Amino acid sequence: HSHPALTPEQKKELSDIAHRIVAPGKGILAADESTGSIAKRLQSIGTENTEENRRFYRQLLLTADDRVNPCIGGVILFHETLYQKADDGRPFPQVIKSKGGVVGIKVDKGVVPLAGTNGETTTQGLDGLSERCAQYKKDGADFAKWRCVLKIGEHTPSALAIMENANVLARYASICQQNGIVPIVEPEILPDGDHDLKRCQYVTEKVLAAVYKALSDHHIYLEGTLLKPNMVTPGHACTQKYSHEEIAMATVTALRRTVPPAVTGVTFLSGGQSEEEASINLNAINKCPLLKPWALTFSYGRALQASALKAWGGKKENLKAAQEEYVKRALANSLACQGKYTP
Amino acid sequence: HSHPALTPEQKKELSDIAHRIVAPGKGILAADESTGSIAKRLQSIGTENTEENRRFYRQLLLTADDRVNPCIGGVILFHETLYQKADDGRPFPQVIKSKGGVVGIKVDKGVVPLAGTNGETTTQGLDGLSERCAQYKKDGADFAKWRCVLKIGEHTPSALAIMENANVLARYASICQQNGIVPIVEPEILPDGDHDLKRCQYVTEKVLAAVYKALSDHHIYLEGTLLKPNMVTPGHACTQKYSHEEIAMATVTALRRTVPPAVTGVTFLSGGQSEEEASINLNAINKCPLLKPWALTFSYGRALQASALKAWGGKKENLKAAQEEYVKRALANSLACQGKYTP
Amino acid sequence: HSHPALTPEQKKELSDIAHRIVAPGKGILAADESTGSIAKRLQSIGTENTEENRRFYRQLLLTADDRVNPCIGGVILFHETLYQKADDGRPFPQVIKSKGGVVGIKVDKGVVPLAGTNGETTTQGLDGLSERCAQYKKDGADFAKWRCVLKIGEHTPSALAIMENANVLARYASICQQNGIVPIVEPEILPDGDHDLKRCQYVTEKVLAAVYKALSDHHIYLEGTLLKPNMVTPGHACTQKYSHEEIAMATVTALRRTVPPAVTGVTFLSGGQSEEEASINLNAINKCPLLKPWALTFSYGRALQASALKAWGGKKENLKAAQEEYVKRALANSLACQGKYTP
Amino acid sequence: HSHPALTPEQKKELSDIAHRIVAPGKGILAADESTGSIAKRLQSIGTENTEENRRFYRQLLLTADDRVNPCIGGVILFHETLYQKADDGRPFPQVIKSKGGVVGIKVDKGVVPLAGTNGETTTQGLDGLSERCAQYKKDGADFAKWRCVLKIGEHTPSALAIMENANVLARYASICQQNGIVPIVEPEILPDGDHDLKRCQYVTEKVLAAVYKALSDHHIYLEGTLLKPNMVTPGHACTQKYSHEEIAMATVTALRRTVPPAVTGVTFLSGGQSEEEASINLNAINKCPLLKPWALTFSYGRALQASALKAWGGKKENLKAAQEEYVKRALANSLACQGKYTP
Repeated sequence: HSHPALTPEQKKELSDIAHRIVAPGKGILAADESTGSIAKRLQSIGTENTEENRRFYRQLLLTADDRVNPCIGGVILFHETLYQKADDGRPFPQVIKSKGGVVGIKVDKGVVPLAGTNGETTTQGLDGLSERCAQYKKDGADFAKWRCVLKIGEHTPSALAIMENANVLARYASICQQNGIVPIVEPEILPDGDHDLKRCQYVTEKVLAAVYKALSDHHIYLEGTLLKPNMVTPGHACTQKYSHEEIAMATVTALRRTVPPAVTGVTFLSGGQSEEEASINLNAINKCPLLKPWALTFSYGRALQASALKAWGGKKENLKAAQEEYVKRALANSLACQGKYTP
Repeated sequence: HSHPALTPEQKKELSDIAHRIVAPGKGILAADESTGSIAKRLQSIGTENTEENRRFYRQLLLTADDRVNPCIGGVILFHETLYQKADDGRPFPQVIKSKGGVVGIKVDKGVVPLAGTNGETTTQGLDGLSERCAQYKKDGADFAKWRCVLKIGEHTPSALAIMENANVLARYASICQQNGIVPIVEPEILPDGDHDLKRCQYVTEKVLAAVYKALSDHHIYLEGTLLKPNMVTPGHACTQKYSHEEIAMATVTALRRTVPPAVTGVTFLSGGQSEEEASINLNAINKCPLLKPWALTFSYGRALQASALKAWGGKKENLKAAQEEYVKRALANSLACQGKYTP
Repeated sequence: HSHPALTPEQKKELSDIAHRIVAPGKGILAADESTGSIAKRLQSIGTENTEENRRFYRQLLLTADDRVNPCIGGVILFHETLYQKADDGRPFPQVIKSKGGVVGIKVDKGVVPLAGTNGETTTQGLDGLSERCAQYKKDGADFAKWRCVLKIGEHTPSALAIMENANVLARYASICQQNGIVPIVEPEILPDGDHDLKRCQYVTEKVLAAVYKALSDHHIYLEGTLLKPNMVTPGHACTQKYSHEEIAMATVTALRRTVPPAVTGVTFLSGGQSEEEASINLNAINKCPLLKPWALTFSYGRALQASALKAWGGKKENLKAAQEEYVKRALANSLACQGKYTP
Repeated sequence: HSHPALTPEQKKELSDIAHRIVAPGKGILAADESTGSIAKRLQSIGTENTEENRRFYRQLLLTADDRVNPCIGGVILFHETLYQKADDGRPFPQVIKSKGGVVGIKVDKGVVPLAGTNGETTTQGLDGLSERCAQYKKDGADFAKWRCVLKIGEHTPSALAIMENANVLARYASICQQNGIVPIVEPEILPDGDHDLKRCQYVTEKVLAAVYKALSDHHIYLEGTLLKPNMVTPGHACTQKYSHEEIAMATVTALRRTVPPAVTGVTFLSGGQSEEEASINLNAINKCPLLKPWALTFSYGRALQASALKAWGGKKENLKAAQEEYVKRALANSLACQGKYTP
């Protein structure tokens, strides 16, 4: 017997937010880096990690030129960045919503190793999640993000890891959809190792199928859900070389065999690629001559901001130039969303 | 680790046959009625059930006018009809392939009641299936058909019935794809009882999701598979009345939430409807203003041939008129495939 | 491929602790009541809920006579009670270990309603659980407790609720076994409603089978795990009456059809029964003439302490008499562990 | 909601037959060899395979001395042997029931390779099984046998093979229990290759757990079911050497972690061992100092009859001596059932 999880108005908000995020030509900037990863990135660039430098760097990211207004539909933030204010006086969620963007927040509490596996981990962060999503919904967060990690090994991914990560993602998305927050499932598959297109495509099919079975099990309103997969790409130690067209064909085959078409949009990871390779691959994916009945766009953390961070270097007066650099990649990625990119 | 079930040439035959079957404007005639059901139908029309009458009736179905040549892409036969010859001397598979059609065969051995359930049955017919499909492949059968039955009850469909029927359908489709025969999965849901659009839509989602999970489990090449679902329609004793647009919206929602877009085409059942209601509903489904990234066509057993059987009556000299009647429905259903039908 | 979750020494501690807890004639006192439930219980008895009254009541429970030393193998505490000290100066974990008992702690963070179900809830409390169990392991907690809730309804327990609760229990037990803490799974089935012995026995089989499948999936070392089920008992509004022998037969049938015999012991709930009915039923269960290859004992929260709380009334000078009352039930329950109880 | 598969009288026959089969000190002779395997065995001994030689050899097996009357509780036959008569005039089922034995029949139709796996096969034989079991029940068959095959490889047994074989075994046992025939599940794991005690024990746990989950899913009355597993033994190419006590400890650990104690008895395979090694191992298993709450006995096809077949050689006049040889092993295996064997 059916007791509906959602009223039709709840489905209306989830569908409208998911359509406004993944709108044609728009993408996702992921400024959600935690203090450890951003500490590594500020230590590489050669500055001290303080709250002021992090706030100023996200100022450099967020208040860039109005040319990125038809580029970014939504920005993912850390928890701390929701309660930081810009030097103009405006809080960063209002900064995001003022230029048409949507506020999100990365909500997981890290990765926990699973017993008995070969280095396989699950994700943490389920306690207090309804109250926290209610609080973030009061502060203007309209979507969320959760990151599960899987690695390709000798006999990994085992069935235990895929089952547990799919069940956790479905539980998370149910809780987020209860509170009027569009969830984004991110089934990340680690690119480390040496494996061809074929095996990585294979485990991509198994992982995405288990995810969508668990989503059907937990009554998830799939019209208000976004998918964040990685492009099927060979391992870093894999010796074989492939054109970008084969990678695009393999991605669209791995999606067209799994993703049911009510899922509103597909946002890709960069996954340790270069700044240009991700845009080239996404432009290839948007040019693949099969029938792709959803939005195909980008959600790039490092691939948007890495070289702009390099051109910043920790000095304020370089800012505009660094900001200009960021805009460049954004504009390129916008063309990568519509297939009209050419390098 | 991946050991591929299919060579790329095997995928090439399966994809080419599935594309030739479900080709735009074409549909499926199901003349696959067994001796019991066709015995009931000949006893209703008032003639004796012999081999000659069955052969002559399928002669009346199969050698109709050439106007049905851009109508039927494929015909489903009983096992016996593959070894019957027409009075011209040509065997019925050659009759089908001569006018552009594709030969199929219904291969299941009936329904077996499941213990411990409330009148829920599974399907039979797995033994010797590789040899039988090899034999039918030698005789010109290029696709198959398997029919599982589920009924909506108080606490039915239980998880046991859906799991067992999905596993049996996946096992069947693996065996058929091994031998170069395009399988057609038919997840029939019984329209008996009293239940709204909502509950029947709900169990349609659960059943189709479990089916596609089991197909992903058994490495089924989904580009060479056809889907045969029923239209989500209220029960026969249900008191509420619905327009055809609501039924079309519910069907395309129940498909767009489940069917991955590499599945080549969707052929509907008639499911106890009238001869005109099925064409009206299919014309509505082809006019629904959502994105349907596959072929939507008909596979009508009774809805093509019932009134033509009535106009036959068991007398040979009425034949042409009866045949003319059949052509009428076929032409209508062809328009129901392209959305340009108007009654 | 097998990467062992546990070293053999880890299996040795888990097995030794589980054997010391469930040792023949010993049981579990559950003083783990949170502030809301114990607030209701102090408000029923007519005293104000303060930290001093709670500490003093658990003083009344814990420092009772030495006759309970061969009665209680282990005590379950709230988190707060681990950091309270007795008026002698000794902390309550040392009080427990001084008279032969083992310290436990209830670790879940409550129940969260599942979307789309009919009032079905999951359990919360997975974040930070490895660090918290490391901290409690430093403070002397050697076992844990987690409480999932399921209710018998019209079409409940659904498959979603049982699957999610089993996966959460297995994840919890893996985390606890990683840190050297013996987990106790508690699959509670709510006794509310009107349902016979038959349906409650049925859903007990389904729930326990799904739990043990999920435990086999997560590589749980079942020799170091305790099971905390409820006795299969009809609903509160059920009109049919049953002898205690039928309840004992149904419990031992529902366990002997599911529990694999390496699971070290089975501790029952009281589940809203009377103070005497639970002891009578446990004495019947220990007299059932089938082969029960594990320890069958009690884990009684209310059924040990309710009437002793009544004889306390909130006044200190009644203490000994109230404590004497507690000892009575404990002694009775000890006989209920060995089948030699007679009321 | 519960609709009981079995009336209590049906449970009474299944329990009584299962108790009479596995009765203390009794075992199973498996004369169920099909024409191919027995053709290989008659070709090794150097005689022509005819119906007369097969009938005469099973005469040599079945009408041996009355000292085997407290040895064999039941005999498994091929389908053909049920309709062969002895030269006295009595049919072989009456021969079996006259000396206290129970007639069984091997009912599967062979093994079929699974697509996409690495040499993994499922089992066949489900069609017409209710009618065939009704027919064999009329002829005196009171139990059955079904044989699924799994091999230990690099990345095998995969989850697909274990799931499919468990579902097929449960479906088979439901059908057999519907007709009043006690099923015997045989989850055979192939001993070929090189693998230690540890990995074979591991996959034994996974396989048996999946089997019992599928049996709980299909409402199987486990008091009327027998289990036929193999002893966990290293591979034929494995270099490490183990005492028989370690093999006995590993078997009883792999059973005590999985088998719920209502399953009436456990009958072992010989699995390519010597004639003496199987009896030594079973005598060790019956001497393992853990709590084994079921009957542990033998079901030996080759290990009972191989050397007796050797002492036959295809000549009639050697018969008695050959028969005497058979009795020897039987008597030894009877002691192997009670732990009082000493070689």
